Amino acid sequence: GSHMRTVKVFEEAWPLHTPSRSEARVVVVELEEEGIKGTGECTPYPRYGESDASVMAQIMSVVPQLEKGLTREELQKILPAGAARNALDCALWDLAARRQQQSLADLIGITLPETVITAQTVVIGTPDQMANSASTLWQAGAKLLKVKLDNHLISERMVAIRTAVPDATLIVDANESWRAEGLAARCQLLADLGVAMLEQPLPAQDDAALENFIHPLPICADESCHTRSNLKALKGRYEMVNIKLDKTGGLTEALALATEARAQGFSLMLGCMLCTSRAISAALPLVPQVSFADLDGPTWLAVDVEPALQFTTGELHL
Repeated sequence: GSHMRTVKVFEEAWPLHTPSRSEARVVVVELEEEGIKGTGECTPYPRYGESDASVMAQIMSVVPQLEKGLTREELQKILPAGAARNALDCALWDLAARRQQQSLADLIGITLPETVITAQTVVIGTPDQMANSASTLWQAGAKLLKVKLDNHLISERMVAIRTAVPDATLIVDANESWRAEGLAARCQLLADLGVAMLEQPLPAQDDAALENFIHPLPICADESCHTRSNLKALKGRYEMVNIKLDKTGGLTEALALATEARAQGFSLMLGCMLCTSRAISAALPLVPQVSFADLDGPTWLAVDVEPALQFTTGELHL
């Protein structure tokens, strides 16, 4: 009635710098409230049963309701949390801000700093290789390093890295590759090296062992954390939750998750999937609430949208 809109849904596979496999697949949704366009992007999460086809179908399914004026509050009850709702929720926020000639940040009413520290990835390799990489990235300006680890050479790798960048803030993404057996001693080693945080060491569907020992360092939930709904399960297993719009299904849930998570004593982290600047921009409003920001997804793409956000080693310039 009072708000009629047009919806455009299209799929985009952006090439990556180096071998998603060779491309970041995203789904874009453009809304039009007469003259004003609202754009929302999302990245179907394979690990949660989504594909571009799967997510596009969910969006179409609600196109009719989007044209009669579906608000953000109404959208939360129609679609479940996931990439589809994320594109729509973000598209609606973009539209609601442009229709007031304001930046997403001002609409919400939060202040964005001029520079944001983003985690630089130190990929798996021999202790020596990981140490050299950490040193070079530290020299280039990265204050926060995200060390990727599997189940091998955990001690030497972390030792060689810390010795190389004694002043660097380090966080470890074990990415569900670690096991219950010996998990405590390992966390203890990360603590001996001043590791600020350990991320999702165990599989989301088998992380009970995290309640069997006093955590020597904060341990963050990633795959185990989607929406406020998991907060109960997480209590007693994790100190921090990694918030991602594709998992919360939009900025609206992300915001409520931040508030709700804090209230329960959880520390926050802001993550992202492989995406274009459009997705990072949509997440920025959360930056002032998180301990760590891992938003360099766009830098993994050969090219980005135009205009794009400015990224330098370890930094996001706003």
